[PDB]
Amino acid sequence: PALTKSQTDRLEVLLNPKDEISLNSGKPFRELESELLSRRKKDLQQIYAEERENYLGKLEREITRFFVDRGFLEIKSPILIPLEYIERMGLSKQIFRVDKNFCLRPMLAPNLANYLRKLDRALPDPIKIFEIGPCYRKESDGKEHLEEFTMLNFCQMGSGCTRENLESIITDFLNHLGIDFKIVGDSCMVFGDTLDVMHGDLELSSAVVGPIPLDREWGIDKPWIGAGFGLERLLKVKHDFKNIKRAARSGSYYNGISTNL
Amino acid sequence: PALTKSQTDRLEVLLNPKDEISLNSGKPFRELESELLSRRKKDLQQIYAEERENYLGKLEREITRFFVDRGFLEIKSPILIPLEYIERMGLSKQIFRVDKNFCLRPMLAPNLANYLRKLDRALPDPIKIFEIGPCYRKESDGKEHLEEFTMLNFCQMGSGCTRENLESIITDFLNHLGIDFKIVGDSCMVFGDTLDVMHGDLELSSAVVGPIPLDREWGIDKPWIGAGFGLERLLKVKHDFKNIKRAARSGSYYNGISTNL
Ligand SMILES: Nc1ncnc2c1ncn2[C@@H]1O[C@H](COP(=O)(O)OP(=O)(O)OP(=O)(O)O)[C@@H](O)[C@H]1O
Ligand SMILES: Nc1ncnc2c1ncn2[C@@H]1O[C@H](COP(=O)(O)OP(=O)(O)OP(=O)(O)O)[C@@H](O)[C@H]1O
Ligand SMILES: C#Cc1cccc(COC(=O)NCCCC[C@H](N)C(=O)O)c1
Ligand SMILES: C#Cc1cccc(COC(=O)NCCCC[C@H](N)C(=O)O)c1
Ligand SMILES: [K+]
Ligand SMILES: [K+]
Ligand SMILES: [K+]
Ligand SMILES: [K+]
Ligand SMILES: [Mg+2]
Ligand SMILES: [Mg+2]
Ligand SMILES: [Mg+2]
Ligand SMILES: [Mg+2]
Ligand SMILES: [Mg+2]
Ligand SMILES: [Mg+2]
Repeated sequence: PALTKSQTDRLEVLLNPKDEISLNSGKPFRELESELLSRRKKDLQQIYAEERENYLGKLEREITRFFVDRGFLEIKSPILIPLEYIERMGLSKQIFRVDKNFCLRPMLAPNLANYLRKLDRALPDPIKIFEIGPCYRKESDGKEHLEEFTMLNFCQMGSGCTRENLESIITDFLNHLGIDFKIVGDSCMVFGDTLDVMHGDLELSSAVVGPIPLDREWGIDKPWIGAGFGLERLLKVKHDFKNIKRAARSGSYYNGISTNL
Repeated sequence: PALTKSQTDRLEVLLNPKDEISLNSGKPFRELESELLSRRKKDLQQIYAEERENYLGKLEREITRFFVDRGFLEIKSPILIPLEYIERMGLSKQIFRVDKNFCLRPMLAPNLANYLRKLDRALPDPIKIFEIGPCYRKESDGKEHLEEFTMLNFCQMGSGCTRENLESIITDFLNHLGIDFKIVGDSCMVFGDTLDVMHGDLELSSAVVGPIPLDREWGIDKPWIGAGFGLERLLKVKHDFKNIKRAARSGSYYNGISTNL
């Protein structure tokens, strides 16, 4: 007997990377579904009994410890921001607008630029800060983009803002998480030349060595470096998820396990 | 010499609860401002050198540990939700709308209700879950309301869902944070009868003992208890802030210290 598309989709929802189950092995849908429901119930029961931590929250906490311990100040800035923060940043069709003059932030950079400028009046060189939190863009497009995702951005301004120090921070960070990567040359319209941090064909991060001409519009007038990483992409690599939706804030998956059981 | 309103406001921005400084003591504005700028720079320098943790993030982590250790599953659910989640919940003019069919969640309850229903199919009784994260309402109105604030909601469904267990969890929680409180009877249009958790005239939490008639609309069909707390109000009490804006996500204050230095 052959599986319908609806049946295959249901089994794919219930399958996890650790399974070694063939959906097209001739076993009827009913037995594959019952087997996978039992395994996923067991998996959630184990999480509930023994760990109880959300993957996104736990990764945020692990990242926070890494950067606080290396001298970076932890920032929590608004998610709902002025629409004016563009074209002050220079996408475009991807912005979720809110009322008339606001939007959901698509990136952390504008608030962090404001903090770098302000903190440089008070703190010793170099200024090192980071933020982790939700960002929003109109794009889902399958297995690597979410509309609601979680960004880490760290940055430094003053001394030590060289390409080699930027690459060394990225290397120490991804070594800490156990993720292999390479660095490639890329570009974008906001920052210009970028380094891209790649895991295979998956972009984990865009990183920048300043100064860039945009600095003047933000009152930034010292060398700087910084990088942005999406946490759901990190989780996708760490847990070998086929689709990034497994990693997202959602009511449909808990730690990559279907909640429809 | 007398201070203008603009001068008093500037000094109030720079004053912190720990100061014992009189703004109307006859000293000129210039010397009060210079003294307070020096103290606040020192304060930020100390944070940068020795702790580097954001107050909201650190409190989120402390709360997360408290509830995970007591058997509650940590949830991270979407912040951008369907507008349909009302009037399915039953405010009203306070919702930030996004595009046509979405809004910024004003509360955590609908996503947590969905998780309780789903998890009860997989997990043993009782089901215990919680979430911490941003919520949004159109109201600032001074010293106790923010438009972007951070909610803790914990809840339990099944056995043990009594008023006395709810009060005991609240008591253990606020004792852990070192915050005195009392419980009063209140009501609201969404849940009906509520307990209010009060610190003086400041509402820290609204809590509910189910079942309530709204349960049927969410597929909830067991006893339940739950409570919501605003983290910025907890921080306001803990740090004796005069205005809740000191506690909020912001680019204008870092851990209650003005960033305009
Ligand atoms: N829609 C999205 N969903 C999930 N993660 C994202 C999304 N957009 C960006 N990220 C993450 O944020 C990082 C920095 O993002 P940037 O601001 O450079 O976006 P990006 O270059 O458009 O990413 P991509 O080229 O894959 O669309 C990316 O490398 C990725 O890890
Ligand atoms: N605008 C806000 N700013 C900051 N915290 C809030 C806000 N609204 C609610 N909270 C917090 O969330 C808790 C639960 O909120 P609920 O959903 O009961 O709101 P609420 O009863 O309108 O609060 P209040 O009566 O003070 O307006 C409150 O007890 C408070 O701690
Ligand atoms: C404008 C501006 C600005 C000026 C100076 C300093 C900062 C600090 O902020 C940063 O760290 N920027 C780097 C983020 C890189 C990823 C980014 N989302 C991208 O689209 O490629 C910002
Ligand atoms: C509908 C529904 C629903 C049904 C069953 C269970 C839950 C679980 O969610 C909860 O814990 N609710 C309690 C929150 C109390 C504070 C609240 N913001 C207020 O406006 O007073 C929700
Ligand atoms: K598999
Ligand atoms: K999401
Ligand atoms: K004071
Ligand atoms: K805010
Ligand atoms: Mg993109
Ligand atoms: Mg790209
Ligand atoms: Mg990029
Ligand atoms: Mg209210
Ligand atoms: Mg109230
Ligand atoms: Mg209330």
